[PDB]
Amino acid sequence: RPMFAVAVNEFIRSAGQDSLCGVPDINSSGDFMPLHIIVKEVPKVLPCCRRPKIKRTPYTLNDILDEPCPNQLKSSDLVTFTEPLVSNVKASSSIGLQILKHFDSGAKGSKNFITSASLGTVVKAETIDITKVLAKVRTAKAKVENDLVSRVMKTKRLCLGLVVETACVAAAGKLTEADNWEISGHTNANIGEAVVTATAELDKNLSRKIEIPPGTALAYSFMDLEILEDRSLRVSSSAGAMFDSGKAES
Amino acid sequence: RPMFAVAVNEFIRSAGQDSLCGVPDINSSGDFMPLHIIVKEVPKVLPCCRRPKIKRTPYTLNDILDEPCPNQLKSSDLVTFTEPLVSNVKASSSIGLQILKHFDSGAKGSKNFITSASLGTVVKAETIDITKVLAKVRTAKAKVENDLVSRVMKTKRLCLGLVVETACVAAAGKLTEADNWEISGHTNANIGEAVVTATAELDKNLSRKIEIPPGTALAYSFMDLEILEDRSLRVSSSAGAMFDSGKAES
Amino acid sequence: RPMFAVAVNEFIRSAGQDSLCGVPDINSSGDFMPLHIIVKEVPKVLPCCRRPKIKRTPYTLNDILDEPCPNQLKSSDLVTFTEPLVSNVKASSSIGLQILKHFDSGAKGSKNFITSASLGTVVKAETIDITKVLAKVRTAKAKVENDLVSRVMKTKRLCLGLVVETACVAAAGKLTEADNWEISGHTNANIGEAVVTATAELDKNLSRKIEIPPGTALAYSFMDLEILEDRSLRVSSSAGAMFDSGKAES
Amino acid sequence: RPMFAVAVNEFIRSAGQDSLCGVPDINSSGDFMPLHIIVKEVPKVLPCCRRPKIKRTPYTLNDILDEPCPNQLKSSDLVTFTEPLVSNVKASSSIGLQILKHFDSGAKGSKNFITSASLGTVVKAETIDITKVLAKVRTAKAKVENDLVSRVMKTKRLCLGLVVETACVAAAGKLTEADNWEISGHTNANIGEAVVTATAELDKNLSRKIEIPPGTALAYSFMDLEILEDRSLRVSSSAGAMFDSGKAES
Amino acid sequence: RPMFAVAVNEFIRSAGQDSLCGVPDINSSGDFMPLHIIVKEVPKVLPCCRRPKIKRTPYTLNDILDEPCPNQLKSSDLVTFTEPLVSNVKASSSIGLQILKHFDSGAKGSKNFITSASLGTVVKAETIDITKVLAKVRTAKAKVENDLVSRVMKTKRLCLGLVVETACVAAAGKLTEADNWEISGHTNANIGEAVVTATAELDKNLSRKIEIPPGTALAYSFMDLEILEDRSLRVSSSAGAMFDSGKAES
Repeated sequence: RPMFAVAVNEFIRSAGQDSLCGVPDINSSGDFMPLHIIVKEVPKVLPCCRRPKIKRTPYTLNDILDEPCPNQLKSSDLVTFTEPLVSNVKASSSIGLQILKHFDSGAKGSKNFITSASLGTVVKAETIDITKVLAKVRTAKAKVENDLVSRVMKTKRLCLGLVVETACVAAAGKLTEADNWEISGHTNANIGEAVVTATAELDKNLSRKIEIPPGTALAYSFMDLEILEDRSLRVSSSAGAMFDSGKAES
Repeated sequence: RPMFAVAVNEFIRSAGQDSLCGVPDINSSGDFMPLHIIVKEVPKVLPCCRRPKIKRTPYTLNDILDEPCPNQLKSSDLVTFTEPLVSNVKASSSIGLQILKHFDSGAKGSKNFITSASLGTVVKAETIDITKVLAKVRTAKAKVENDLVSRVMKTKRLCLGLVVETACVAAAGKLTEADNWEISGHTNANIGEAVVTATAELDKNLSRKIEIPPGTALAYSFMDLEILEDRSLRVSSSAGAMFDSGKAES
Repeated sequence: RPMFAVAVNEFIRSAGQDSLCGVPDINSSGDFMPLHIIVKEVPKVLPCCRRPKIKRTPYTLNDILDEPCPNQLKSSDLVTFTEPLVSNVKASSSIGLQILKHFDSGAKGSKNFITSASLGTVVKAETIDITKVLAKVRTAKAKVENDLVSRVMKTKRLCLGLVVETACVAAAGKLTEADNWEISGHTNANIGEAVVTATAELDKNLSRKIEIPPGTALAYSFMDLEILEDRSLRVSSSAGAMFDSGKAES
Repeated sequence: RPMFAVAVNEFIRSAGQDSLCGVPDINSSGDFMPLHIIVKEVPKVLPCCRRPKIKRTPYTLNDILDEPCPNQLKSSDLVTFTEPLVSNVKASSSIGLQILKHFDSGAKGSKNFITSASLGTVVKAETIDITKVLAKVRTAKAKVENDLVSRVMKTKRLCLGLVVETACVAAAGKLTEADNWEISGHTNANIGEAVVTATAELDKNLSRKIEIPPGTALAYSFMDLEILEDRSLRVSSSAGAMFDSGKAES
Repeated sequence: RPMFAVAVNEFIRSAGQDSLCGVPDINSSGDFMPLHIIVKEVPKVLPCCRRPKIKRTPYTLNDILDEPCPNQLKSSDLVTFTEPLVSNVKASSSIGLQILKHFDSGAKGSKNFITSASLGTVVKAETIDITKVLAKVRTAKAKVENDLVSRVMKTKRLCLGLVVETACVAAAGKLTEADNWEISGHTNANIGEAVVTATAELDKNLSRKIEIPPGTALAYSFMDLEILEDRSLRVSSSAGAMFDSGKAES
């Protein structure tokens, strides 16, 4: 592949290659704004070799917590792509096989792929003060009525994560892709009593152009949490990171 | 007046003539953003005939309260002045007095006053959800350490008010004023043994042009509060208004 | 006035002269959307001769009620002003007084006033089903915590009203006003030993042009309510009207 | 006025002068569709000389009745105004009064009023079968929970009416009005020691143009009802009319 | 008025001056189709000098009767207006009064009235066989549930009538009216110490053009009925007429 995923990967590579998680799709981009709860699932096969699985939830911190916390936000510029990211790929190949005067095959193929992404300006949105939010979380108990919290508490693989910063496009972003590929093949099987001559030509052309609106989220970072025996919540730091990017322990 | 005060009065008359309080000055405009505490003082002479006195304080709701409340905000367009407000005043007068052939005075005056105000677009900023803030306030106690709360509790004239909505200019606003006035007087006192001939001319020209930056507050509305015997706070409604504009009871 | 008030009066006269209440100001226009609680105060002097006083409150039906009710809305076209409402007033007068050869005064005045209002298309927004809302209200109790309800219950003048329909501009509305007036006066007092000749000329020019954004409310209608001894709420109909326009009983 | 009222009166005079009730305003036009409950109030002063008062209610027959009734409708053409109704009024007068050589007054006035109404095609909408609706009403009991029914039952002046047919514009209707009037007066009071010369000129110009959308109701007819001791409902006919136009008994 | 009433009177005079009743209005024209029940009320003051009052009802013969009757209809041409009925009236008058050299009044008036009615072709619709309908009516009992029948039975003034033939326009009918009238008056009252000169001119112009659709009823004839002690119905003939035109007995 999707153009949105390709553009997200390009952005995350160019800026914030570490401590940043890509957004799965445009539809679910809006669920990864700051102060949102997400669920993390361990690979269960190769935890140190495979990145975990991130699931969005329709909850905020104030909803998940019995005691509310301040939720004011602020935004500031992060990076600016002055010119569109342009990519061109052009391949062409030909194969010719001959077996005596009995077999003669000639194949050829070509492909032309063009991509352009214009992200404009990308800003970052985050809580005005994170220390106060963390303090209130640590001193606040989760909602007893909520079922998700209980599920995560009883299960061992599931973990909770609070999103703390999000990268969003300030203006409309344009994504354009063009594809043109062609195959031409020919086969000649000559035998003493049989002659076969086959030929096949085809070519496909595609073009997709979309425009994401302002405010679409691109990437995010989150901090882990831990449910106590009671509804109380605590913050957890793997080697003091306090910033999880959904990376394998390794 | 001051050009800022004149423009504030013009804006408040054109839009929101009721339930809106003008901003005293540009410097103190920034202290009347939403979720700010202000102090109201009764006239003490003609409370029903004179509007009360409003004093700004360097406190927010979360600071004044022991228990924090959600503080997220949102803004939306309110009004748009497509063309500048232009005002012209032009006065000219002349006086001539004669007493026989003994007194002869001739005076004249003129004045030209021009004003132009370009406010562009005005937006309104307010809490995303006011019901939650009100509930938390009612269930939350004020800061025991704070001295202002204790002062207001012990005094009877002082009242507390929480600012809930503010009108701010989206872009830079331009205020221009030009003044040109002139006085010319002449006096002739003729007496049998004395002749006095006096003349005086003067003229003053002034021009002031300023530009307020984006985000400057113009007007606000607030809701009253009441300190219980304890640090607890309650909301008070005069005839169920719940929106005080600093108006006399009448 | 105010241009907004003049335009609201013009609209309410042209369409919906009955069962419709004007909006006090642009700032408070947004508080009169459907399913909003308002407070009505009786004149207390001439209740049958004076229209009551309407106060806005920051509450919705679901907030004021312990038991929530459906709140979905729908909108449909109401009226369309194809061309701007244009008004012109032009007055000019002159006065001349003479008393023998001792007094001679000549005064003159002129005024030119132009108004233009372009409201575009006006739509009406209202609950999809009002019968369900009414049933749930009648079977639902108010919020015990809420102070406004208790105030209205204990007081006899105050009444509660639920807003059920609102008229809003679909697109931006333009209001333009121009004023030009002039006064020229002259006085001549001739006496045997005194001659006084005074003259005064002045003229004022004003122009105000504003643009209200789409969605601004213009007028509304509401239904009365009654607090039982308990938190229960009931609907009240004066002669079966069930649609109060803030009119005197007469 | 109002242009809508004038157009409604013109339509009701041209077609259906009997057994038809005008619509009070555009806003409340939508509440007089077929199968709607309305309340009728007697004059209480001169019942046989004054037409009663009609109040709209937010209820349908199925809502007001415990047992539902069929509610399907059908529409058919009623009348077609091929050309706009055009009206012109032009008045001009002058007065001259003279008393010897001591008083001399000259006044003059003029007025030009133009109206144009284009209603296009008017259709009539009514229940497909009214006999079935009447039978079910007679055999069905009203809603015990409903308060309006109880109010009408206990009161003697109030009566219930079911709307059975409505006239609505098929397409958009255009209403245009232009007014231009002028007054010019002059007064001359000549006395032996006093001369007064006053003059006053003014002129007002107005123009209002609106367009009602398709489906707007213009007029309606209704049938009376009667609440039994129980919730049962019955139909009532004054001299067997069964079609009430809100007319005095006379 | 009304043009429809004028056209109905013109048609009924030109054709079927006897045994035909005009239709009150376009809206109620559709209720006078064949096999419809109507109510007749006696004058109660001068029954032999005043024509009775006819009231429409929303009932058919099969609905009013417990036992159904055949109801098939048929239509055939009645009359054809090849050219529009055109009427012109033009009046003009002037009055001049003089009393010595003290009073002088001159008044004048004019009026021009034009009418055009194009009814096209008029057809007549009636039951295919009336003898069978009459026989079944005589042998059939009315609906006990129906209230109208009981009312007419208990009252002595009310009578029932079954409509048996109706005149309807085959195609669209066009009605046009133009009015132009003018008044000009002048008054001069000359007295030894007073002179009064008044003048007043006015003129009104109106034009109304409508088009009734095909199928609109114009006139009808009906036969009287009589409720027995039981629900049984009988036919009644005043001097064997069996065709009542709503005429006084005389």
